[PDB]
Amino acid sequence: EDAMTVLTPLTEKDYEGLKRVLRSLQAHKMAWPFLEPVDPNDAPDYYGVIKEPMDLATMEERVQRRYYEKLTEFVADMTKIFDNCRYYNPSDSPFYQCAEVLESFFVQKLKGFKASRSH
Ligand SMILES: CCNC(=O)N1CCN(C(C)=O)CC1
Repeated sequence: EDAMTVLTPLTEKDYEGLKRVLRSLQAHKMAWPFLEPVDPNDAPDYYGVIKEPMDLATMEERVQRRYYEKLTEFVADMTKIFDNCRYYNPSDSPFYQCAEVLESFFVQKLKGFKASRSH
């Protein structure tokens, strides 16, 4: 991550772009496992092995409250969604697959966002 990712405070116009990124991932056909927090009745050990859970609804709450001060911090929470999934699930599970797909989409949208920031 370069000069501007780490450093640059997020402005109000930057926040309009982060909302748009987040809604694109929420609309993706492969987002379904990540839309809301993991239900412990589906995976009763999940919260004993994943130390820092994340999901897209918590990220939306944080975006609305202006939680994030730098782009790096938003990227960090998104990345955790995907890393948590690939650590918990085996490499041949549909959940692991979805993480693969959705992370590649995220990177495409994040590059779009960075390009838009300064011009
Ligand atoms: C839908 C229920 N199926 C499950 O076994 N899981 C596994 C853990 N998980 C994620 C997102 O990592 C979702 C819940």
